Amino acid sequence: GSMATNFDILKRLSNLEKHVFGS
Amino acid sequence: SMATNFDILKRLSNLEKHVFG
Amino acid sequence: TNFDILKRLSNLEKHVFGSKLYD
Repeated sequence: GSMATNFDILKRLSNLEKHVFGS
Repeated sequence: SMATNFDILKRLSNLEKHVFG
Repeated sequence: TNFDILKRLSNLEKHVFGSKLYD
């Protein structure tokens, strides 16, 4: 929804995953 | 809902603080 | 879509904080 758009949620989730699972 | 959205944002933001500091 | 987000958050949290002794 618009919250996810306005807060860049998918981008941020993806980056977290890269750090967490990449480590 | 605001509830779902607050949960998402709190959880995401806290993980960012933890992982990135 | 908010559900894919919630699922990914729960998975992240488990990976970071869950015990690695649990299969």
